[PDB]
Amino acid sequence: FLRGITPLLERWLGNLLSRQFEGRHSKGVAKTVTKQRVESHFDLELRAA
RNA sequence: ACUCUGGUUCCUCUGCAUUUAACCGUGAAAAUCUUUCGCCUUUUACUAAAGAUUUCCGUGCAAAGGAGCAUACAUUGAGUAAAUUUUUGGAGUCCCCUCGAAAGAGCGGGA
Ligand SMILES: [Mg+2]
Repeated sequence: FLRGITPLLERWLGNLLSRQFEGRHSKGVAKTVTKQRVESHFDLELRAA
């Protein structure tokens, strides 16, 4: 178990630490389109076209 | 006669471990993506199968450098040490006829 959880927590605790020290840069990351958000996204791209 | 090198043990770097039936691992994790099943008023954390990739705990060999211990020159690639029938301890010598200036050559002949 620990063999495989070691790199997973190394990444996760890295991400935890990095936003704890660097702050969270994530403003303007591309939000993806998902179940509820499809129908509003169709209306965006329709009205834009 | 030439150049070629001290044993061991350990550290670390570098390179290679794909023609896999199968196996660097007689052991066995986690993730991502794509798809298909089951949970479910959502997502996460999930179910349990396929396919494709990753990370992680490890493996082998070669080669180079260093560090500790006790100590030995040989030895690798290139290359050393029989008088009794079948070989290396003598069936060897000599003399006529032939062709040819020349010196050999005939299962030639003779002692
Ligand atoms: Mg919502």
